[PDB]
Amino acid sequence: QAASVEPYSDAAFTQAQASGAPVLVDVYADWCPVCKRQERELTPLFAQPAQRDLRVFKVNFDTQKAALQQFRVSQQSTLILYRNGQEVRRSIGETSPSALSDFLTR
Repeated sequence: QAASVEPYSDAAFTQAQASGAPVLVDVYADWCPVCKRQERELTPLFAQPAQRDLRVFKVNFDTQKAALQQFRVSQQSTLILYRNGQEVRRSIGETSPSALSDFLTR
């Protein structure tokens, strides 16, 4: 009953949606422009009241290689929050109104 984060765990991304609970995904890189520029918005963008009851797993391109190599993902800024087994919102490539819009639905 206190958040829930998983360091690079593609196997969790599915378990989070198959549980019908609030879980958002956030990919990061060694030093990408997204994770480097988002580090400043990580405060307000993650200060929401629903950010406490909303799980967040941080996956790295070093672990999701099979994902970026299979889906051709040359960037770590994907986002997808499932609410009770339903896709709320999603956005890739730095923050955006479509990426945070998922927080309004937890």
